[PDB]
Amino acid sequence: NNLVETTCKNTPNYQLCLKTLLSDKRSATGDITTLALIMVDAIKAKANQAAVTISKLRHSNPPAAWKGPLKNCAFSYKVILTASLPEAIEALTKGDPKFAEDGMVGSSGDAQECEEYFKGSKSPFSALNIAVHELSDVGRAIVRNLL
Repeated sequence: NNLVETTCKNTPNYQLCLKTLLSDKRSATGDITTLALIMVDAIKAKANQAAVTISKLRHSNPPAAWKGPLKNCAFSYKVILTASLPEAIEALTKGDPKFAEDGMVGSSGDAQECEEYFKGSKSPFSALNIAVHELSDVGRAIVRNLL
């Protein structure tokens, strides 16, 4: 909480980091690694929401021009959920935190890539992509403490 405030101050979004960490009881007696793991779980929650939203859209007679965007978004979130985040959790838990930094850089970039497919047009789950990107950037910053 002092630790939580100090940690969050050294991220790109203080209040998002605060709200996210304090929502999890593990933060009260956390150390920095615990805080990074809480952050990874927050990213995972949003990424799963994104994946399900993509599936719904793909199965709901979407605009023809969203075919590629949604297919590539589906791939982007599959990378996040099956590779990037599991890698971060394992590395933080029992490995080299550099790989967790890799995973957050990956998720940050993958959410951004997904949003940019809709450039020029309405992005149907913009706020989710933005959340995954922003939370991943907060996670990168938290993990940097461990390097």
